Amino acid sequence: SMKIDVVTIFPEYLQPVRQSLPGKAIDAGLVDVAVHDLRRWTHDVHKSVDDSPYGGGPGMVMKPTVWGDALDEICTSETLLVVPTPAGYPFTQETAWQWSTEDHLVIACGRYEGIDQRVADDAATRMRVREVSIGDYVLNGGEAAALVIIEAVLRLVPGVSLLEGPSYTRPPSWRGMDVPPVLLSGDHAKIAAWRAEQSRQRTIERRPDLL
Amino acid sequence: SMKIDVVTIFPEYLQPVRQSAIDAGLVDVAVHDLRRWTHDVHKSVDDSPYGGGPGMVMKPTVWGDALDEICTSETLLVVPTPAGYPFTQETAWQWSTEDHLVIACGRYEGIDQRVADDAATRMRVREVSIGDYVLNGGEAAALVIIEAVLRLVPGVSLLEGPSYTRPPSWRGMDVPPVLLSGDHAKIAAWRAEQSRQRTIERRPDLLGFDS
Ligand SMILES: OB(O)c1ccc2cc[nH]c2c1
Ligand SMILES: OB(O)c1ccc2cc[nH]c2c1
Repeated sequence: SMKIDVVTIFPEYLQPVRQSLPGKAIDAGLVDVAVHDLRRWTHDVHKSVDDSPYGGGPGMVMKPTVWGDALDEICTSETLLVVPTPAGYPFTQETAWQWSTEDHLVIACGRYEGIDQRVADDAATRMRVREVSIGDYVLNGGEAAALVIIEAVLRLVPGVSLLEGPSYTRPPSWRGMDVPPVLLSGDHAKIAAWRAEQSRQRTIERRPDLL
Repeated sequence: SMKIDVVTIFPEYLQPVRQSAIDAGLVDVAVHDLRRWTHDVHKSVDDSPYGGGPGMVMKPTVWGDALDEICTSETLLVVPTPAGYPFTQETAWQWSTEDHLVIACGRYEGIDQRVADDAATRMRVREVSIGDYVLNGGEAAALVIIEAVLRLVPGVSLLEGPSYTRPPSWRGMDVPPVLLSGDHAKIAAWRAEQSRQRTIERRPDLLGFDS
């Protein structure tokens, strides 16, 4: 039902998620995740994936000729091409819900100072392209962002406001701290009102932006 | 010199962290199986929630014993959660000069709140969200935090605009001519404008605008 292809110079980084897929979902053909080494599409004996930036500056830029060949082979007209980058649109739960009904995601993982912009611009003339940031911080490359996106999207695939407040379980008293007595009261309308107020307080303290 | 301890019921999920820094040896990262601290033959770590609700909650008893052994009063205890304070670049800079991080990874519907409250009587505790989306547990968040922090350890605003490298013409698409001009002032000005242009389109909040 959904195919995900990931392209990276560090394919071992994605082995965790591959193994973590439920066997029943793979057997039922609901999901398939494949990982590809970008160096398969290099042109030279030194397997070069990067080169110096035009206009000067620090670091290196990933080569358009290598990426163009990789995406030509892996993508089709139905592909949603996902490019993690700290300069992207924000990736949120709404994004995850939208992508959860797609037939084919391809995730292009960059390194160094990113991928030559002509790769995305060319791809966008024949498929849908989405440059996205998973948060306001800088990573070394796109692989950890790909793990986050794969997890958040696939858990919404059929088969595979305010902040939530505190949770409790047994025992009822632990290291001098008792579970809030209202949760043991059997008054379920009161419990719901108590949880709402805990959620309001936590949102004011930790995420005033949400209000 | 930093030490990072990660506690989880899925230690195998943390092996992408062998993308080193660790090789250099200024940082040490160790992964611990929470089930090591259980006592029953079935190694139970979870129980149904007080007050009702779907799912299960991780028991405080097992976590308390694990953290007793791993943490000291100097530890910064990090707890990934969708209900946390935001983890940002500023957070990453702050944590980059810490001697000891311990990252407690939850599963199910999270960890009994008394674990963090008890720990806070002895050490500094930080509940944090890496972004506005829901994962299946804290492990992918741990990987994101480790990468954002370690790249800042000594010895290791606006959005970045587009980058380019050779060849100067590819598939009929040209690198912006100013980047080939060798005029540092004109290049700096073009780049500044591309960045502010990308920021208003993708992240207007960074410049104090709606949405
Ligand atoms: O911070 B991140 O979202 C991110 C994503 C992709 C690349 C490529 C090179 N650095 C990157 C950082
Ligand atoms: O979305 B996340 O930031 C996150 C973090 C921890 C847990 C534990 C259970 N679900 C979780 C989700």
